[PDB]
Amino acid sequence: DRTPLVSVLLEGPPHSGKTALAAKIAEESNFPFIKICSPDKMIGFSETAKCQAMKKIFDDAYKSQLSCVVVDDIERLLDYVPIGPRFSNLVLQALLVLLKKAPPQGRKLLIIGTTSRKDVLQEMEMLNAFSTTIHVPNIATGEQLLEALELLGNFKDKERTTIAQQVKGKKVWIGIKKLLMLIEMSLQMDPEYRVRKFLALLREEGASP
Amino acid sequence: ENRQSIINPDWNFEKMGIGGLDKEFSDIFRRAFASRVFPPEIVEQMGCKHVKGILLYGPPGCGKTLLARQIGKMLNAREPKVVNGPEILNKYVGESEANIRKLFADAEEEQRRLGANSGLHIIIFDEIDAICKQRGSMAGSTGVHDTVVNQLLSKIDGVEQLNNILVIGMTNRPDLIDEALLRPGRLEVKMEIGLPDEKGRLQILHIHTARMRGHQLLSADVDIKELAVETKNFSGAELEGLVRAAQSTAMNRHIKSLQVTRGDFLASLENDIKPAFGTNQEDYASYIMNGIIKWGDPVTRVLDDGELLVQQTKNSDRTPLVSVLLEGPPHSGKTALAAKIAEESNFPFIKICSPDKMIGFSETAKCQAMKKIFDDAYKSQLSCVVVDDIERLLDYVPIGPRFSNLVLQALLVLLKKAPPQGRKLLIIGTTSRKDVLQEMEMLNAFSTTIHVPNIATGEQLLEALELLGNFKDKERTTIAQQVKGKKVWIGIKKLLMLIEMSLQMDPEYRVRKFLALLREEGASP
Ligand SMILES: Nc1ncnc2c1ncn2[C@@H]1O[C@H](COP(=O)(O)OP(=O)(O)OP(=O)(O)O)[C@@H](O)[C@H]1O
Ligand SMILES: Nc1ncnc2c1ncn2[C@@H]1O[C@H](COP(=O)(O)OP(=O)(O)O)[C@@H](O)[C@H]1O
Repeated sequence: DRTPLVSVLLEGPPHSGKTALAAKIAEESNFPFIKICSPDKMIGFSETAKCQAMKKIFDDAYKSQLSCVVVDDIERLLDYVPIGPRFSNLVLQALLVLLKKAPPQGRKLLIIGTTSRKDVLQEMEMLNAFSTTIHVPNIATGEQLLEALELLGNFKDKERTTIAQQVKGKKVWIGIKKLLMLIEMSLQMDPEYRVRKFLALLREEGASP
Repeated sequence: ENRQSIINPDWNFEKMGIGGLDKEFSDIFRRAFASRVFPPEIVEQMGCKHVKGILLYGPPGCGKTLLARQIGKMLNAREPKVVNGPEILNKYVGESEANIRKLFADAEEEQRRLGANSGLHIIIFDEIDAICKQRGSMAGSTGVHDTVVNQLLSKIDGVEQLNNILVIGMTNRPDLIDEALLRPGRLEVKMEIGLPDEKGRLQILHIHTARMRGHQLLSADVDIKELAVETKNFSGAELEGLVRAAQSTAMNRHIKSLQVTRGDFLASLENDIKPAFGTNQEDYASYIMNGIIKWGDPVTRVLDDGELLVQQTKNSDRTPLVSVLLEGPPHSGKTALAAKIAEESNFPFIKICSPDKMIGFSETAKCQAMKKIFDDAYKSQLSCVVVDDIERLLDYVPIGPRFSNLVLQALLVLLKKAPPQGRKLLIIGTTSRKDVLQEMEMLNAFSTTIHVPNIATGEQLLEALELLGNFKDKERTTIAQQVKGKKVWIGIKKLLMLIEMSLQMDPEYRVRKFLALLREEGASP
């Protein structure tokens, strides 16, 4: 009763699987009003149109005893580009004002945000408007890689042994989505060179933090 | 008197003249008009109103109006009132509403004169999404067409009830229409009319060749299975046009047994009909000119990689969207290799997007054009879209730097949007400045990169000269001895220019000029 409005930020390295987890968290809450505000439905719009669209969704969220609105890929909403820098200010101000406006008496809300560049957000005075943050990590240890491979269930046993032998004595820095992509890319060779090319691709992609 | 005779005395479905839709009609019949044929006693006892309109959306040319007229002619209704969207608007105050208010007059009159025993009236709209758009709310920012929508909403479902009307809307942009115009009270049933598959084309050809078959004017070699398999993404209009062109070409041939034959259909298909959701040879003929000769291994490597990527995007389901980037030094012939990789794919739908057709456009128009190409690409089951120059779209220029930001965001959002369920796509890019693209953090959107190298040895140059075939053996020996040192670094679009600039010199002051030009060009990595 002393906190009708909450917020949270999910951030981490790219290709790490952030939007899926936000969608799952929203799905498994049993609230009666769940909505997603993504930036691929606003291709070609101007600043004012984006403001009006976000405002309309939030306005609709104020007529229900419970709600959950997801706002993903903030940096695309702002139109950030490292050169300059250059972005949109009006959308930023609207977003910074909508994050601490309470609903009418007796109603509740919950906002989840997603991003991949936390420092730039910190510069613009935006980590002060959120209530907490969570961290989504990349795959770190080779045993996790083997577990993910087995759960996906793609490579056979002896191939698993070779991969484990050559990938269990070092470090690994790979995202899950990129892992799916690499597996599918490697599966197109003849049945003899599959493991060799998978190892080559993993070695090439393997980059220091 | 029981009004169970709304159904016309005799009706078959397939005889109507429509072929290719069999679940759309089934669902429409079940959900909409199952209460216009049941005996009036039960309908009256249960006390239920009737559906008051429907919406139809899909591509342009797939037979929407035909279905509306057939629906109307089913229910013994009166003559439909066909209207057009942009033909209602007017410049004076109080004219558009007057036009919109003159369609519901006869229904109201006949409701007055005979209450509850009147006949169905039908109204057919067209491009409905040109008059009705979402209404604004901010004070002082209300739109300019906020009275037409009000005057239509207040009439479809108002304070005085009309129970003898049915409204059908047709549009191609289902996402621009208002939200208060689609609640279960008005225009509640929505249907999609999509491109036909093999069975659809087979039935559409049977229907349109029934007349010729009956009149004994078809030869005994023309078979419809192969003509159905040949046409890939044809709509209905382009099938009827094909049949008509075939008959006309046969008649013209007769002028010099007037029975059409395989050859007539094949010629008409090849040279008369061009689909709008299919491949076109004009682009390949215009971009790949002077052919693709081989002068080394790199060409083979590039083509092999392209083939592998095509196979992956075809035969996988975990990743229904792929991308790739071809980058190399300027003048190295990148667009031709891209258009070649696309032409060997054997995909139903191929299209090229280049800035040659957007001279003088403001950035918003460029966004619209790119978006329209992708929107069309999302309607097929396989596709391949090429983006020609990823630096002339942004308007990059080293001073500043200066460029456009709207187009860049549109492009960065369109490289990660997957197509509707169960469809596939492939994107090929091309650029000469990898580093600048890397600075804007767009070089990690593309899945993979490929390199297009340059001439780097004497024997490669000699083999290119041999393939082009312009000099004699003694001249070849002279050039080989003069440029034996392997310090050659030239493009493959510039070598043709150097050759052609020298050939028009003089009988034997040619090779001297060619060598001088080759030396002056320089060689750096
Ligand atoms: N093996 C080859 N590879 C590429 N192009 C070739 C080859 N053989 C012949 N050509 C011809 O070379 C020309 C290459 O011109 P193209 O416009 O592709 O160059 P580009 O580098 O893309 O252009 P720009 O220099 O403006 O960036 C075409 O006319 C093509 O037919
Ligand atoms: N399912 C179909 N079966 C047979 N012919 C069709 C079909 N769909 C369209 N056509 C042809 O298309 C023409 C009408 O197209 P039209 O209804 O004007 O398309 P749209 O409604 O998209 O404007 C007719 O001449 C008809 O022969």
